[PDB]
Amino acid sequence: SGFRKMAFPSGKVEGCMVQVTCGTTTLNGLWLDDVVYCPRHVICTSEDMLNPNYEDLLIRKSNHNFLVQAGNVQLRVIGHSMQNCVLKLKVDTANPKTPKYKFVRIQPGQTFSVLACYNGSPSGVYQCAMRPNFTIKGSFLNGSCGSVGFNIDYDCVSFCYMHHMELPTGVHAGTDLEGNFYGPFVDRQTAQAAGTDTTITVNVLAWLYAAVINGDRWFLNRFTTTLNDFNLVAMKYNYEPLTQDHVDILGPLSAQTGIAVLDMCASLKELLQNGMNGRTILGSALLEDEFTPFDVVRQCS
Amino acid sequence: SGFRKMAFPSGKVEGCMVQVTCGTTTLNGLWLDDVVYCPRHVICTSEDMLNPNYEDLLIRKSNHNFLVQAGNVQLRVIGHSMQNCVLKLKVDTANPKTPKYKFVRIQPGQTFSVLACYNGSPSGVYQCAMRPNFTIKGSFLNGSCGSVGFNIDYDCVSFCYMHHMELPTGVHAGTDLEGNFYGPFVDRQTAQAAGTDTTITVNVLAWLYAAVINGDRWFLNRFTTTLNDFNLVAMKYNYEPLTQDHVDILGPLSAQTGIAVLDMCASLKELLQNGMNGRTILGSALLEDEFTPFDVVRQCSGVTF
Ligand SMILES: *CCC(=O)N(C(=O)[C@@H]1CCOc2ccc(Cl)cc21)c1cncc2ccccc12
Ligand SMILES: *CCC(=O)N(C(=O)[C@@H]1CCOc2ccc(Cl)cc21)c1cncc2ccccc12
Ligand SMILES: [Ca+2]
Ligand SMILES: [Cl-]
Ligand SMILES: [Cl-]
Ligand SMILES: [Cl-]
Ligand SMILES: [Cl-]
Ligand SMILES: [Cl-]
Repeated sequence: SGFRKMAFPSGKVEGCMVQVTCGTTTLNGLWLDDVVYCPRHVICTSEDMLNPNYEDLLIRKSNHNFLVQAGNVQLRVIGHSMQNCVLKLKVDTANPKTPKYKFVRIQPGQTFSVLACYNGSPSGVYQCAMRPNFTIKGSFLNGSCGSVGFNIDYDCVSFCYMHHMELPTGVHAGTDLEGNFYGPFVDRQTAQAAGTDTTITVNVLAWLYAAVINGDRWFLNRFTTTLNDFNLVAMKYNYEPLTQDHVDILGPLSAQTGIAVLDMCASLKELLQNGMNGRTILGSALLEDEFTPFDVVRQCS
Repeated sequence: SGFRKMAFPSGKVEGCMVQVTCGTTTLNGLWLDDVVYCPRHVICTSEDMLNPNYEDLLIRKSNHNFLVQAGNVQLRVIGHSMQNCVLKLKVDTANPKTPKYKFVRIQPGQTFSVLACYNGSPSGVYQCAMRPNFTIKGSFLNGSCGSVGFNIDYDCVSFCYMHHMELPTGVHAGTDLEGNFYGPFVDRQTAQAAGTDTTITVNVLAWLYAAVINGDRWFLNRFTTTLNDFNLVAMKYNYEPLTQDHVDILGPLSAQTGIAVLDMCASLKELLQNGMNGRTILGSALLEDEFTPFDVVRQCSGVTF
């Protein structure tokens, strides 16, 4: 019993964290096989960041301009190339601690663990969700750039995020491991703002099912709703629309607890209407949206 | 910016997790040097748990009755002894991945990371606090016994907890790595209940400082309180007393934000007698007490391991 926000064991990722230096800029890199991946803005000065021409800045660099440090061992850079917003530094040594891995691009609502690093040294691990506005509500200071988000579903590390920047509201923006940003963001100091952040409805429903599995039933009601009526209400609370795909995703949890998805949708409608009235659901006074249907089945069952 | 419940990197501990089997019972073990540590109830059947005589159960077991498995390699048990509620299995191979470590017993209110394992395989890491009633609000299923709690001090892993059991309310009980339980619990299938819990006051204050560092300042007020007046109010709301030691420990955060500890206590006093009034602090509608003053400083300054 118990329901906690849990991150994946970070060991497989810690063995990949290296320090990358280019001139005066120092950030984190992901050393997999003989390649170190890091944000391409490592080649920029603060006076280049407004309108950087990365192709132009990179062509002026040689391998000896990149200092890669794995622990106390300096790695020799034998090549450098750019793929979208990620710099790929070819090194002379394959990482012996390279886990079984793949690069995955995730969708909003998906969750992942973040190993926050500074100077190639892991400092902490936390669990995150990709917000519907493509930002992550992380905990990142200056120097955390290059820290990665991942999932470890059996033996294989799926790298899904690389941290690049913090937006003026304190939220974070980054790319998949192929350097493509999540969201309408660019790696430049130009005025950028996240879209209105909404609640991940499917995740709140999943967490309400996790509450029923752990014994909590106070919020249940004898109502059902249509998918359309639910969405009209949920949208008024800044909740993401629930699609038929989301309803199908909640099927296993619906079958396990004996509560139809649209019946649980009516409980959610009521919770948004009344608040919790001094009660908690799984030790929380707010509706949690950073547990996917998959995380609920993995943690509870 | 950002404030998350963050656990220490679990890598140094993952390299120590092994599977321990005794008959039909299978749980997790901590392999450090040539010793595997695990709950002593691994020797018990479901009937033995009713009233176990662990010396009697242990004297009947030989080394080959314990199957230790490190990944896909079976470790040969060359000795077995018991220290309090922990079984120590001597093995023929020293763990090459043994980190720099020490065994520490923590005090209630102190926090640590838990590497939840099943069949010697780590499945997740989470942060938690030793509640003042000596339970941990963990996330543990059957087969999680032997999962450990730890902190990291630079390169040293301080093992502070080993999971043993779940109480009827869903909360968890375990021991330090010397087998001494945290709290008035025993390793036996019998009626046991946690005492009424309290809020870790110094940790709530630390989290209020973390909110201030992050730009959440609505709860700040012009007022201050005496340490004695604050405690009279805290006692009323099942909040742990704030000692002068706690006030000193919050000093660096008090200096960084420019808010005196007793100035922040008047905010906390108001939060108890008035609530949050529909507002949140760091995205939370409740006062968080599972971040110590050290966790706040560590997270907000970027300390690495
Ligand atoms: C690695 C630090 C860093 O670069 N951060 C930034 O957000 C940069 C600051 C200037 O603006 C900027 C524009 C584009 C890009 Cl891609 C990067 C930056 C950074 C990242 N995470 C958290 C941070 C907290 C505080 C300062 C800087 C942060
Ligand atoms: C590792 C499984 C286990 O033994 N757990 C227990 O709590 C035991 C169940 C029977 O009663 C009992 C009495 C005393 C002791 Cl020391 C242990 C037990 C176990 C541990 N954590 C979470 C669990 C969840 C569900 C079932 C069993 C759990
Ligand atoms: Ca191992
Ligand atoms: Cl681009
Ligand atoms: Cl609206
Ligand atoms: Cl909450
Ligand atoms: Cl919410
Ligand atoms: Cl108490």
